[PDB]
Amino acid sequence: RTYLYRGRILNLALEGRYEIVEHKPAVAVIALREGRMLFVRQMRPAVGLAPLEIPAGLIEPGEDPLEAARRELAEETGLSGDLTYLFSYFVSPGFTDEKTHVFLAENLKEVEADEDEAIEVVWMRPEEALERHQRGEVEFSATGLVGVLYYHAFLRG
Amino acid sequence: RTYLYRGRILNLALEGRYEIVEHKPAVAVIALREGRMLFVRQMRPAVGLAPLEIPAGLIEPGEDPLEAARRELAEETGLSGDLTYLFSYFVSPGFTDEKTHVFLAENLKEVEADEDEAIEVVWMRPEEALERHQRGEVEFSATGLVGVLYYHAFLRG
Ligand SMILES: Nc1ncnc2c1ncn2[C@@H]1O[C@H](COP(=O)(O)OP(=O)(O)OC[C@H]2O[C@H](O)[C@H](O)[C@@H]2O)[C@@H](O)[C@H]1O
Ligand SMILES: Nc1ncnc2c1ncn2[C@@H]1O[C@H](COP(=O)(O)OP(=O)(O)OC[C@H]2O[C@H](O)[C@H](O)[C@@H]2O)[C@@H](O)[C@H]1O
Repeated sequence: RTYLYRGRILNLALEGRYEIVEHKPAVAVIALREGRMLFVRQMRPAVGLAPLEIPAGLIEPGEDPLEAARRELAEETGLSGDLTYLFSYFVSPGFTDEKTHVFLAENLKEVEADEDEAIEVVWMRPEEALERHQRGEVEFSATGLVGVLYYHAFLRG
Repeated sequence: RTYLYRGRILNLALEGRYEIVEHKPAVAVIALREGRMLFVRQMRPAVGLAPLEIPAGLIEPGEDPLEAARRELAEETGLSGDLTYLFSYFVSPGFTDEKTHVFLAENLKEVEADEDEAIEVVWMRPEEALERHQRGEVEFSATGLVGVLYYHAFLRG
């Protein structure tokens, strides 16, 4: 593996014929409350739009997935809760090693009453999010879709 | 946006402080038959392992998502069917613009009876795939997890 670029959140490498993008692991948090799922939106320069995502972030040096999940939920929404590890997935194993760990957040509590408004909190019924996407009103990130699908599969009971 | 690298399947660009990876759009096909979902595995150099995925590929010049989905299913399994567009998602909007279009494949038929064995066809019950992942026996790609979650949510009926 030869390196063409070493950066902030990623490294571009070449492994023979394969173009590989090394990337820090990430976490995502699925939170449901009274029928509404906690979605978030922020302008994403990579796509030039703000897709419907769920609280997510990169794992910091020294912390594990669980700790990153707790911190992410807190920084984005000022909330904490009972977190349970659900599953993990490689975002696109064909070119990047980015791995995402997904957690479920229950019994949410306020720990902080973001002042910069960098992240838009969008509480919405998953059925409504799916409906809007099917209509072409909003785009989904992998985490947003996973949250929607996970809800319909196991959280209606 | 300034370019640091222009390659085969991706381009590495810099947009101020943001590191952006431009990538060709992709498709994924969810196929269920008698309780089993059509999963596939292939060694992925980016991760050094073969995660559990569903038939997927990059859209070729001149074709749309539907055509790419049909071709991908055919090349990987020698099968064709009634395809229905389900939804789309950005694999990781924080750094890449890769967008994946997901389709459902029904009433599968054999059109070709891959000789190189580059892709391993793994027919498996989604409940079993989820179980194995929870046990740490196999890793999921975003497409594999989406297929599993989609099944549990809408295909058990
Ligand atoms: N990292 C890479 N760099 C250069 N060429 C590559 C790479 N990965 C695959 N290829 C080449 O591109 C061609 C195939 O692209 P697609 O087969 O159509 O396939 P694929 O890699 O299967 O899947 C697309 C989607 O699923 C995965 O999540 C992947 O990350 C992508 O988003 C192949 O001949 C192969 O030679
Ligand atoms: N493309 C980028 N290049 C450089 N720095 C970036 C980029 N995107 C975000 N950052 C910086 O990295 C820091 C934050 O990383 P995380 O906030 O933790 O966040 P995030 O981008 O939200 O989400 C992680 C996961 O969700 C998305 O699918 C994303 O693609 C990633 O997989 C921020 O201060 C921001 O300045």
